[PDB]
Amino acid sequence: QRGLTIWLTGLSASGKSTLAVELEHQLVRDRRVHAYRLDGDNIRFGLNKDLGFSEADRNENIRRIAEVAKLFADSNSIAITSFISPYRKDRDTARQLHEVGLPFVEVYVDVPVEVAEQRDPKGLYKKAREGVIKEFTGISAPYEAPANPEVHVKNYELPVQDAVKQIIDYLDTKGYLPAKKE
Amino acid sequence: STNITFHASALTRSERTELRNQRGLTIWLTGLSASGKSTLAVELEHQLVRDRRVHAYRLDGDNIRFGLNKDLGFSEADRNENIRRIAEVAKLFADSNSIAITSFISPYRKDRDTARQLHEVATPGEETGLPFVEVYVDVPVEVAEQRDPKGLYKKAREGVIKEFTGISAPYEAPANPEVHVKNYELPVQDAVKQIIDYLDTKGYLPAK
Ligand SMILES: Nc1ncnc2c1ncn2[C@@H]1O[C@H](COP(=O)(O)OP(=O)(O)O)[C@@H](O)[C@H]1O
Ligand SMILES: Nc1ncnc2c1ncn2[C@@H]1O[C@H](COP(=O)(O)OS(=O)(=O)O)[C@@H](O)[C@H]1O
Ligand SMILES: Nc1ncnc2c1ncn2[C@@H]1O[C@H](COP(=O)(O)OS(=O)(=O)O)[C@@H](O)[C@H]1O
Repeated sequence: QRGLTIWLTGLSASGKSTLAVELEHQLVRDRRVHAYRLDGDNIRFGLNKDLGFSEADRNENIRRIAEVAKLFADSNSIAITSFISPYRKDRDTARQLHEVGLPFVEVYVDVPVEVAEQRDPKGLYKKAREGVIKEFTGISAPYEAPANPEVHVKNYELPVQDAVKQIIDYLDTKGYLPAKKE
Repeated sequence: STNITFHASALTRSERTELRNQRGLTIWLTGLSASGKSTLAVELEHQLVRDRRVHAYRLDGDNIRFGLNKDLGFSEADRNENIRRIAEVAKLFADSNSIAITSFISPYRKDRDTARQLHEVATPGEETGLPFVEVYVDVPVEVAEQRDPKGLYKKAREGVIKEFTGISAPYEAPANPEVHVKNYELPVQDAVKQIIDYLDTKGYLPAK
């Protein structure tokens, strides 16, 4: 198995983690590959527990996550990352770290702010509108959309399985996965 | 939720091994510069992958200190942070169901204890932590000094490299490591056998 990184980027509540979970599930079970998810839960309370949400801390959050994803890819696993990663320069630095190589598949999990705001599972968009949370991506901090993602998922009014199929189909056009199991 | 040890749990041997073998573990090598940690790690990975068919990945200065930890030096605070970050990365590999093998001096007992604790804790939502096997790769400093192609000990004694472990900074020897290897006047394969034999007493590996 050749490793690679599948880098999800998009607004808070765009559906990145949900997509990552289903993607990992299909990859492991249907293609028999090794995959591991890096997300807020296993990174921001551990390796990056010293970081907040200032621009500088987000630059460092992503810098570290990209180096860790590269280690997983180097280990021959598929690293699936699910972080807002709002700054294009940091995503490009992450891509270069891999390519200079290991494949880096950037997946833009795209929903308009309106859709994420109506989901608002943890009520953070409402807090951001009220000024309780400062510098909140999409409301009071920037989201720099990817210019050239390998996969662009219009992730609204869309079954998670259709979104995952879109990603797996892309990986197959590049031959990154073993043939599907019978 | 409140954690307890496997001993305190009353789970049987088959139950303990089944539960702790659901994911991976970390083999944490500690010892002086040039004590032989990375050498043992390469041979250990070779035997584990070859003879036992398990997945393992090595973390060492070459893949950590010029990437993730390129922002850190050798001050005490930077070594505390170097080890904290490595421990968290090794934990991710163990969580991913690989054997993480680390080869860092990790001179401070408090940092090795922090590394152990973050692995061993059963965090909310998981029922068990991840095993952490500390291996003291022990050689006298005189032996490490005879394994110094880059002359780091020489530079340390000359004052070119400040606070160098074993010469001008301390190495806090592990008091209770899982495995204590006296890695001199002993071929590497023998040291590795000592480590693998220990792993087998815990049942962490597929049958020989
Ligand atoms: N395709 C989808 N359609 C509608 N809701 C979704 C979809 N995918 C995820 N969600 C919902 O949106 C919320 C945010 O999803 P999540 O995966 O946690 O987002 P993110 O990781 O981008 O912050 C959740 O309540 C989730 O169940
Ligand atoms: N100011 C904030 N901006 C964006 N997300 C925030 C903020 N404060 C808390 N969060 C929470 O943290 C998650 C984003 O964390 P990351 O993906 O790690 O962000 S990133 O910008 O540094 O990539 C959101 O989904 C939300 O749960
Ligand atoms: N002051 C120093 N003390 C010990 N090793 C040093 C020092 N400066 C450079 N090194 C080099 O860095 C290696 C030790 O790096 P680490 O294992 O990452 O150290 S640790 O103390 O922070 O765990 C040594 O093998 C040596 O090549």
